[PDB]
Amino acid sequence: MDIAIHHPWIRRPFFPFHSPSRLFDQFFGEHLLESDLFPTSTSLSPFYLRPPSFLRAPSWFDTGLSEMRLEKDRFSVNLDVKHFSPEELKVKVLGDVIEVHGKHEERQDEHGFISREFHRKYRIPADVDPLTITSSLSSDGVLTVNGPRKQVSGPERTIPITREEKPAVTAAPKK
Amino acid sequence: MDIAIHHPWIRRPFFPFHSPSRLFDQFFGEHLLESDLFPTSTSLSPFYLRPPSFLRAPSWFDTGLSEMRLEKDRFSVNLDVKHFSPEELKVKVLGDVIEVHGKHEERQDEHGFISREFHRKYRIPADVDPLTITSSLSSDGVLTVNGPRKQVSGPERTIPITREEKPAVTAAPKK
Amino acid sequence: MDIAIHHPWIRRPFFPFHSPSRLFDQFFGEHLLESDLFPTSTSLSPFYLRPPSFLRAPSWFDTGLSEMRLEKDRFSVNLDVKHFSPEELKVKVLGDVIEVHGKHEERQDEHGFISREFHRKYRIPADVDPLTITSSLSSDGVLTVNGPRKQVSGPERTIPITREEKPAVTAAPKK
Amino acid sequence: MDIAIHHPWIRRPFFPFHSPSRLFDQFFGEHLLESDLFPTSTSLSPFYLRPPSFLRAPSWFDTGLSEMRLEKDRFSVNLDVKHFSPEELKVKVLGDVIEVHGKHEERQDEHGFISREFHRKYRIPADVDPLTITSSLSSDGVLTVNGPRKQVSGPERTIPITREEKPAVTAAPKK
Amino acid sequence: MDIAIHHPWIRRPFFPFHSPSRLFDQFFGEHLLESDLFPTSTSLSPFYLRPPSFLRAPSWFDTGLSEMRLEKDRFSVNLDVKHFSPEELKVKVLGDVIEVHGKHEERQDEHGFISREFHRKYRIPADVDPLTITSSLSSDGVLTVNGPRKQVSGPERTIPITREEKPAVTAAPKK
Amino acid sequence: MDIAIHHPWIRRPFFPFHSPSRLFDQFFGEHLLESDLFPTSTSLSPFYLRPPSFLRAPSWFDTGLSEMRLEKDRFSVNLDVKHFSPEELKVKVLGDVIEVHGKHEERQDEHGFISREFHRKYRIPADVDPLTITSSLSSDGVLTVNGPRKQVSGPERTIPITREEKPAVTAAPKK
Amino acid sequence: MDIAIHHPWIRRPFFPFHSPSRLFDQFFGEHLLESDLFPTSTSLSPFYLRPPSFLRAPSWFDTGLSEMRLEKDRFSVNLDVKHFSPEELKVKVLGDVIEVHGKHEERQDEHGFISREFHRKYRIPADVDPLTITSSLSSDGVLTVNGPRKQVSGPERTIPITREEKPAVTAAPKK
Amino acid sequence: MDIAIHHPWIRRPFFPFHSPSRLFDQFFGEHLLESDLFPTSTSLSPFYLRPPSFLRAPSWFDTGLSEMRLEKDRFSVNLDVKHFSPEELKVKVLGDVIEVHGKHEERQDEHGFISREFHRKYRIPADVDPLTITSSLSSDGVLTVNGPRKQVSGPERTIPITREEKPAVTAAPKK
Amino acid sequence: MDIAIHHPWIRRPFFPFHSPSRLFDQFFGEHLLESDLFPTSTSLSPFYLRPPSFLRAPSWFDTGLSEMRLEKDRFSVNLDVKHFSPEELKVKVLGDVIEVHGKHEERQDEHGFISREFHRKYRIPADVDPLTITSSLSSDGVLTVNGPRKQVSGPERTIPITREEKPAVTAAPKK
Amino acid sequence: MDIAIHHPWIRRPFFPFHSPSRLFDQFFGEHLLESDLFPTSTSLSPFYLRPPSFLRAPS
Amino acid sequence: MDIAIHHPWIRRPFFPFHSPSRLFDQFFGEHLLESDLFPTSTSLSPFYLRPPSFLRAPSWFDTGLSEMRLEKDRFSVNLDVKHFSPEELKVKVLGDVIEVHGKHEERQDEHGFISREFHRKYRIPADVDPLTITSSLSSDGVLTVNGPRKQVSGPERTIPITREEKPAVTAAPKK
Amino acid sequence: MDIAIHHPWIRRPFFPFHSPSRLFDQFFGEHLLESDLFPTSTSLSPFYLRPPSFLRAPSWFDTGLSEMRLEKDRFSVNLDVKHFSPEELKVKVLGDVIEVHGKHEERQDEHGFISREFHRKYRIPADVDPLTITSSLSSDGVLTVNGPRKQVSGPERTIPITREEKPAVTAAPKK
Repeated sequence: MDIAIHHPWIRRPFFPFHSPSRLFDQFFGEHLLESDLFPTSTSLSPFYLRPPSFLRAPSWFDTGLSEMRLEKDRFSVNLDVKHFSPEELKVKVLGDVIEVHGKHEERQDEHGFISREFHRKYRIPADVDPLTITSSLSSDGVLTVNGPRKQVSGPERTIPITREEKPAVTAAPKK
Repeated sequence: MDIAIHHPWIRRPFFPFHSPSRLFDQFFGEHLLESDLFPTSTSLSPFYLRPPSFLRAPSWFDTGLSEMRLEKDRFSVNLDVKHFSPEELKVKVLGDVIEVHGKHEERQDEHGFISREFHRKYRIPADVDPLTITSSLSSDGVLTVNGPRKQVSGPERTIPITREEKPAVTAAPKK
Repeated sequence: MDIAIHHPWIRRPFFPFHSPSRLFDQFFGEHLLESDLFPTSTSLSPFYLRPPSFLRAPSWFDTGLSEMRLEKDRFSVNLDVKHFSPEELKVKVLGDVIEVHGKHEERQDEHGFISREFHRKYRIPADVDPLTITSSLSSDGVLTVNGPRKQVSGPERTIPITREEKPAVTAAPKK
Repeated sequence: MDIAIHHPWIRRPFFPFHSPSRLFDQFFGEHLLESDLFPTSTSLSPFYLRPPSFLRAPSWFDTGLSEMRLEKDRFSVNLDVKHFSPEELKVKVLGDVIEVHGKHEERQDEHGFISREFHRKYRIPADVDPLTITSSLSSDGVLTVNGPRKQVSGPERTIPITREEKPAVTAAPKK
Repeated sequence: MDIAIHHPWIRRPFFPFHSPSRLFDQFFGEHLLESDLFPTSTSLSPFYLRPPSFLRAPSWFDTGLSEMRLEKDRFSVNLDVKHFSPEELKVKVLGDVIEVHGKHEERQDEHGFISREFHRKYRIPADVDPLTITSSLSSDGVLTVNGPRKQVSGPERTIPITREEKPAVTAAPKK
Repeated sequence: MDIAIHHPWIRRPFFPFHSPSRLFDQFFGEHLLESDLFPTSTSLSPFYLRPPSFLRAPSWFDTGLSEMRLEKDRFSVNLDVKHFSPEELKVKVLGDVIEVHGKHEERQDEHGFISREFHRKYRIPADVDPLTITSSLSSDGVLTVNGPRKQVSGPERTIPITREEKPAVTAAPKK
Repeated sequence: MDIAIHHPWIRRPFFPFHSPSRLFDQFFGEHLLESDLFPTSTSLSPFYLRPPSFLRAPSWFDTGLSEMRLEKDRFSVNLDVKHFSPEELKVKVLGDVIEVHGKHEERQDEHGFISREFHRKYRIPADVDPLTITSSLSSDGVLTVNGPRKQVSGPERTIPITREEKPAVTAAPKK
Repeated sequence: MDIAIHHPWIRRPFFPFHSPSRLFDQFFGEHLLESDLFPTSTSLSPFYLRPPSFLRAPSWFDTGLSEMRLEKDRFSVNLDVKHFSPEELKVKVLGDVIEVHGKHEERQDEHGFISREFHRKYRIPADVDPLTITSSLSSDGVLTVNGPRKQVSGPERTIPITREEKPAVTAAPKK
Repeated sequence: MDIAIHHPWIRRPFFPFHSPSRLFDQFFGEHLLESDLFPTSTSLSPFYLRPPSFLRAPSWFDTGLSEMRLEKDRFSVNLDVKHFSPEELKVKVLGDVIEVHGKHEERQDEHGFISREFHRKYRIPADVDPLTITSSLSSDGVLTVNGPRKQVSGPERTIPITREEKPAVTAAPKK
Repeated sequence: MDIAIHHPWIRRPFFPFHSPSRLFDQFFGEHLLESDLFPTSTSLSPFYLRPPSFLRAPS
Repeated sequence: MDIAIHHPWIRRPFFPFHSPSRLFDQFFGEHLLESDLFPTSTSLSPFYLRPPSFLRAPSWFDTGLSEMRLEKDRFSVNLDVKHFSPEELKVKVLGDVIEVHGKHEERQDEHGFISREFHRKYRIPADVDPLTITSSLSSDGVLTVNGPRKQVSGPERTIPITREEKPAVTAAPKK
Repeated sequence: MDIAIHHPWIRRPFFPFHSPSRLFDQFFGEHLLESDLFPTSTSLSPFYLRPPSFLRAPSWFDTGLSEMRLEKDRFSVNLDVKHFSPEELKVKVLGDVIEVHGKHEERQDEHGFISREFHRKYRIPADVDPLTITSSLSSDGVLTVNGPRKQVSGPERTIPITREEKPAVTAAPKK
């Protein structure tokens, strides 16, 4: 990371984008925090944020959409368990996440027994609904979770706590 | 002060008071300087500095009041000189400050003479006016600075001189 | 450069100018860049930069008139070649810059020949025009460039390049 | 820290106490360890440590008393559970510590259920005796622990184990 | 040396010995120096020093004994000279130290002569006495120092000179 | 660790052993890795490693043997439980490791009960076989694990995994 | 470049690719230098370097081929000059590199004339041969270099000089 | 010793001498140590060492010869003593080294006597042989050591001791 | 102060002055100290110092003159006191220094009185003589100091004391 | 070519007499030239010429 | 450099030369500059410099002579061009320096032509005079420059400009 | 030695002693070396060094005298040996230094014999002359060295060898 090369070079194809306020992360952060309080006469927004764009005719907004749903219908998803494991399989419908845990010993040796296991992790919210979504097992291991759908999920960890106006602290000189 | 403890800790209860503009001392300082020039349609105030408060209903303003006057009426006031010192006492009325300096030798030893002294320092502007405040002495030392009242005082040292439009300076490289 | 003297002293005859926006070079720089795009209802100005002045009655603007032309009329300029050098002189009219290069050997020694040279550099835009401005030589060396005038010039090197909307660069941690 | 101020100042109102043996923590520590072995001819002492005092007439001894017992009598303390939680409450009598854990959902919303909880922590040794102290619950949640008393407790963590006559270790130069 | 391991560990099996006076080398050193002057009321002592022991019933004293003599009687020690060297051997009785130096060339080669040598160093004070102890040589080299015995010796170098009451010397500040 | 003494001294008695290939740990390590793949026409070895020996006549090989078995026959090992604890003892045969855990309270005080415990840890592979080795308890606590034997064991942690042929990584200059 | 992360992580995926001789660049470099002298009994080699591969069945050799020729046939390449520039174009056949330099002013303004230029850089050795390859221009600017082909080229700068087997130097200690 | 000049310049004429094995002092040192043990099938060698040479036809070997003898026959060497000193001269034949020490006072002053001395140091092995080589003196000081010859000598100090195969040392971590 | 620029540059236009004796301040200082003792055969000198000059024909000397007197006559200087202050003015004739101190309150406000003051400092030796020079005041404040003159003054502080024949000190090694 | 070693090490011994100018061998040289070409102590020694000049006072 | 050896050792064979004035380069440099101005009654001198010699009888002077001319007469020097190259040769008489540049291709290969070139560099001033010295070529390449001689030359670069009486520079404290 | 006190204070009493030539040790050293060669027209001196004195009337010179002789006559010095030691005494007349070494055992103990010894060291050149001075012993130990005298001596080590004439040494840059 030659500071005498990478610094002036990584700033070369940046000019036409520069002048975006030395405090861009806070400037726009405030405007996005204002529209996140009350529907500010906009076409509403789950979290649409007005970003700096070169587009002159249209107004672009940062959104998701392609991160929740996509291509689905009535459906009847099927889990994968190549080899049957009726008693050695456990299907779990934890919310909008369908998983299958089947382990069967099909390979055998002298004094060593091999055990294969198939584990599927389906995070399909627009395909699963804990209530109606059920499960049907076959004799070959072919698991099939049938049922309607329509919904979005996704476990994240973005919950800033504390900071709530009023309280404060203080200090004093020392060393 | 453990920088790895006091810093993140002293910055905890501060949450509800955070986001007070990184330049709070200058930002509000300018607004207070603007209202200190001409009575800006305010309820008239010597130095009502509008500070950041959590009060939603009422508007708070920084003021004095409880640092000038309090409980006074007509009065006569009385200095303290337990032991008489008619010729050895000097009462001074320096403005809104009444003081008494009386020293009398009441205790005596072999070759050592003891001398007691009573010195009172009164900073009562609300009940002292050098122009009309007199002094009366008793035969026991009881001093009484009778007279009218009503006034405010207090010697401070806040007079930032210099800087007054159109100066100009300069400099040059060095090594 | 006693930092404990020159710093607090140089910051003395500057108070009356102080508080001129810690970012004065960028603040006004933006306002000057805005008026440099389209004639903003001003009295029209190639580069009239509204600067901070103490003048309360009139509005001052940074000019440049006294750096183009001044005292000219409709005559002929005369180059200097005290000693004749008809064949040894070359007059060049490079734009608004009239120059003369004449070298003649008038002083002679034993085995050493002295050669004097007269070189004039005239940057008179309001007096020269490569088209009409001609040149007439005398028998004594007196060169005289005759012709009309009226024009402004001056070779400078202030042409910032690049920085054209739509770039973008990036980087990453290092060690 | 102002080592050139706090050091000589924090040692100012300390003179009249100075000369307390540079090794005060060990000197007196030995005398207190001697009286902690065998009941030395004194008015006994649970841990009364003869400290350096200015009292000339009486002899002061560091003691507790006001850290075990205070104001108690034939009682029947009662825990606090404003809202009834018969099946949702658990009273625990862990030694001289009476605690109550009751949680009941009294506030309800659309799809969110609120649950309040009352938890009391009583460390009353002179009021509790796990052997006899019982508990009686009311229909409103008013828990009442009835029974005799008289006792002292308090969980601490001061138990030095190592060191026990006849050890010996060794070492040698290194680099 | 692992100051963060060997230090706290080398101080582990040492606690039961700890508190042996930070100045143990000087404290006891003084008491041993006092009993080294005049035969203090004791069972006498060549250099018996009362050391800190865990023995409660008996009183231990640091002594020698097993460093002077041991198992001896009317003797006639014999030196070792496997091969005869009557003219090439020199026996020396330097105090309580009997030594033998015999060198004989028994091995021969082409142009190289080998010479074997036997050197014994006997520091037997309880077996030797310069006066009486004589020497007798055999024809095979068997040397035999005959004579009585009883005596103690041992060349050491512990003679701390200097410091002898009333000296006087000083210095002064410098830089 | 005087590097100016220990270094040249610890390299003195190494003199006649020096020159053992500066990369002895890798040189021989390779030859031992080659014989650890396929029985290389040797007298069959479990892990015999040809080490640098001074023996000229015989060829020495690093071996174990005295770290697996020693002196056994048919046996019927006996555990130790001085005091009976039929209900308070638990014998465990975890592989080739026989252990006994018996705790009985034989000593009693006023309000304090003493409990002694006997725990044996036997790692005898050539004496134990979990499949056949049983356990018999006596009325005095004398435990006796009877049964055949012959076997080798020993829990170690030497399993350097991964190095799955065909990997490779990459990097680049930084700062 | 976290040396405590990248280093161990840039050597992990390297895992089974290691053991390639700490001096791989010199070891193989010598074997490649030996086969570069005399055509060693092989299927010849322009510069085929036997590299370390995991291929067990076949023997891989570092080669070029796809860096000289590819898809060519009896041709007549055509240069690009969208707008005609008969007198303002210069075709140059510098070896196996065909280039065209044509500049024509098609766009005109008030006092500013625009001039477009088309410059092609062809490095086709298997398509060009200075001798036969000629050029034909059209009236629209369409240049066409016709002629046979078959050849390989490529200007590189890999020519180490000196190391004239048979020299010498020395030098001496200094400071 | 400009490291940025002498280093790359001193290795410059070393150009064609490079690649002499980074461990040339040890590599060849082993081969020379192997031929120094048993007379390996060669034209023998007093200490000839096969060195790296550019000679292609002949094989060069590091030898001495011109460091032992050179031009001698029967001879009768003569020492130098310009002025006679029969009684004041001492001739010494220490092996293959003939020396003469003669001092005579020929110059005299007032109270100071001058004494000249002639000392010759002859290290002629091929000319001297302690046994037969005698000495003859003349009346003028001309010394003459007559006798046969033929021999080689030269006192050096190259005798590496110790490394008596079969030692070993050890150490341990410290700090 | 670029030492790599200002140093060689500040020494550039100094060459034609260089070689002025590295100890010019002491060399000439001695010659000037010699002519300051006894009136050496010259045109005398109050303090004329022969400096290094380029003047070849005339001899230049460092003089004063223009720092004592200039253009004066009989005269009768006048002080300045725009507004009359008969009782509020004090004229002081301290040697060759005439000063006037007059303060009069001409401007008045509500409760604030303004007082103007005129203070002149005349250091005219060739115009003042304490003895004769008197003062005359007018009714408008016009002060006039009349009287003769002729003399020079000027209070400076250049009096090096000590270094009074034969002193001597001493020292010694320390650390 | 130790520019960061010899350079500051050679200008060090010059300091005892370094401060005036960068050129010390031409002013004192010409100053002695105009003083040596003049009969000082001894007497006589001339020879010159005279070309056209613009100077009126000198020549 | 062994400052502790080379410094005291180098200063050994220099004592008998010592005391040559710590400023020898400037002391003598001044005396040589004085004799370089006007013929100082010496036996003339091109640049003879009186150096410090040990010769007591004669006076030595640093001179050249053996660096201008040596052994010449009145002949014709001849350049060297082994193989004829009339059309491909260029003789240049640049002052007192005669040079020849002839290149002829005599060796030929398959597709490679070898070209030999002979270049002589003669700096003979006492043998060359551009005015008269001519050149004559032979049919074999034998070039012969004929003509008189007698002259001295030698291109050097010793022209220290600047410094010329009457300069002066200045500076000031900085930081 | 506080450099901020001792330095300016140790140079204070040096005030009028200064100006003794910064190179006083060399300046006068040369003048003293000149008068040490040939007897320069003076009152003759052995080593009289004209030093800087404040004496105006007389001329002082550094001299010895009081360091060679003082008060002597015919004389017959006598050594001291309180107790007779005829056979146990040795008188040595080493030049102008008379010494006596007598040791006699006069004090006796049990097994310890005390021995007294008297050793005189006389460095009297003006009283001793090895040639004539003899020695006469008495029966009580009174030694008496009788004889004439008149002479000067004194062993010193001031012989600076080396620093001859014409040596020559050199060096070169390094790093």
